[PDB]
Order: sequence, then structure tokens, then C-alpha cells
Amino acid sequence: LYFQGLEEGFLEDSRASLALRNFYMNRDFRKSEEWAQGFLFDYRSGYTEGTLGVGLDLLGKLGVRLDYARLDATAKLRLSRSELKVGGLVPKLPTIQPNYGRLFPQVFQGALLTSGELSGLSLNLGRLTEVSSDLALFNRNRRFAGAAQADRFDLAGLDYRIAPDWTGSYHYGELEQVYAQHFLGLKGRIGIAADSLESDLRLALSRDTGGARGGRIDNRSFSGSLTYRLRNGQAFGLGYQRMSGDHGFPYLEGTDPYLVNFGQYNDFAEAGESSWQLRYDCDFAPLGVPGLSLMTRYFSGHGAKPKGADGSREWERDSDLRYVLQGGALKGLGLVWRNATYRSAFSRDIDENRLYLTYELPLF
Repeated sequence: LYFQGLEEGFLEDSRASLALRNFYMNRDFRKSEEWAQGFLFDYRSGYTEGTLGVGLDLLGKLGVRLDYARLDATAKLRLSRSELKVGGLVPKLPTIQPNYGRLFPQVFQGALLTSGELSGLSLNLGRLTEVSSDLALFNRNRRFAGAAQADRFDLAGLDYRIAPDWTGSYHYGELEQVYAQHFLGLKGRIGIAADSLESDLRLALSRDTGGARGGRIDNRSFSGSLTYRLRNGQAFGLGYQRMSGDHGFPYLEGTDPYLVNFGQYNDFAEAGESSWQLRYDCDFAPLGVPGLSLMTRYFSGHGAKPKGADGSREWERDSDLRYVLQGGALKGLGLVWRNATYRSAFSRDIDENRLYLTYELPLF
């Protein structure tokens, strides 16, 4: 956390890995398909010597259908308990979260400063200018006037350790001339007593800003969860979510929305929409079968006020099965199967399968 810069570490502490990813996706409307192999070279330098240390990250991506090629560089500066990254960025913030269900998450260009000079307090500040063309408001079901674009997305935030099991966060995000969103969140855990109860509460307020290319937007979002997690590998979760104001929940193209009732397909984020989620996870590891996990969840939404369409109710069931080989030559191989059923009164019904074969190979 504190950066000493006592040794010349750029080359010496360098590490890298190659990720191999085979992804298949199947989609039935009311039909399409996608199959692809990805290669991902992920390099992370150490830091040059001195109180201000300099570093370099590199992301090399190759994608082939059934030819996509990209190289993203990131300069990193390190001083005291603060870090500045400039170049390719994969932010993980309440206002901007990667899309993970693909071959590769989007890379954003800009600068991001994080700082933990104060104990228990993290601060961040950032500005993004590009996505792997401009940053754009993700329309989806015509929730807004159009998919407005901008040159700049600003961000600032604070995450505070209130107590060892409690954290509160505030984050601000603004796609310039389109919308600004305020986020406030609280996460907590209590013991009961070999097991635990976790809570995750999220309020967000979004309004159009400046030229309002989106255009007029008013969204007040609540999204929260309660998870009962047992020591034997099981978890039971309850999620609840509500959209208030004249619009649905805005977020950028290329990102997943930071909402708890977000499934494999739907985000239950139409204007006016309330939704409930039940979720069950099971790890078969402390039961006998390590590497094998399973998840299922069901979401139900009502009170949606979709634009230009009639109907207000919708639901989704996702099931997820995963296995990772535990030994032999392929001791890293991961199989993931994500299946979904989505039914809506106001948008197109879908059935979908996603399949992932993953392997991670450390180079140095």
C-alpha cells in the first residue's frame, strides 16, 4: 500500500500470463450464434526506483471468429499511498463496471487516480475519453431519447471502512453533456455464528446534464441484497430493486449496470419497475467435489413503464454450472455453462446459452 521505491523493480518484479478463452453463445428469439477463440497476453511491470515509481501494464488481445487484434498500454505512477494510471483502463466502479460475459471486457482510455493516504479511506478521481469511438449512453428498449455520446466521462469517489465488517461508498459519474449519476452504498456482514449474513444496499440518482443529448433524464434507483452464506458452501440470497422517476437506470455502452437484480440477459431497469430476486449457490468442494459449483437465480419484475410498448411485467431464470479440473495435465481447465430464460410483456422473449472454456498460463 505505501510505496517505498527502494529497489529498481520494473523488470525484476515484472509478471505476465497468457489467458486462453473459448466462448460459445446461443440465442433463441421468441435464432443466432457466436463462437470464438481469444488469446490474452497480460503483462504487469514492477516499478522503477525512487519515491516516485514508474511502471507499465500491457494488454495484448487476439480474437478469432469460430481476426481481432489489440494492444493496450497503461503507464502507472506510484507515490506514497497513491497511484495514477494513464492509458488503457478497466474501471470497476459503481458508475462503470466491466462486461464480463464476453470474450474480453472493454478497455477505456483515460487517467485514473486512486489514493489511500488516509487510513480506512480510499479516494479516486478519473476521466475517460474513449472506448475500445466515444463513450455512449446505453439505450436498451428505448429508455432514453437516443444513445447520446460524449468526449469525456468524469468520475470521483470515496470508499470508507466504517468498521471491519462495514463499508460505505459514495461515487459520482458524469458522461458529459448527457447525464450525471450519484451513488451511495453500504455493505455489511454479521456472524451467525459459524455462518454469515451479508447486506449490500445501493441508492443512485441520475439526471441529464448540460446539453442533455440523451435527453431529459430522471432516475432514482434502489437495488439491494441480503445473502445468507453457510460454512458448508451454500448461499441463499434475496435481492430487491426499484426504479423511480420518469426514466430507467442509465449506464455506459460496454459496461454492466451496477445493480443487484441484473441477470445474464435483463437488468430489470425500466422506468417504474420493481423486481425481486431469489438466488441459490452451492460449492461442492467441502462436500466432496472441489472445482464444481452451481448457481441458480430467479428474478420477477412488475410496474415497468417501457417506452412505446405495452406491458409491465417480466421475469428471468438463470442457471450456472462450473467445473475446474483439479489435477492432471489440464489442471487449470475451466468449463462454465450459463443458461437463461427471459420472458417479458414489453420486450422480446429470449432463451440463451453461453459456454466458456478457460485456461490461464503464467509466463513469468
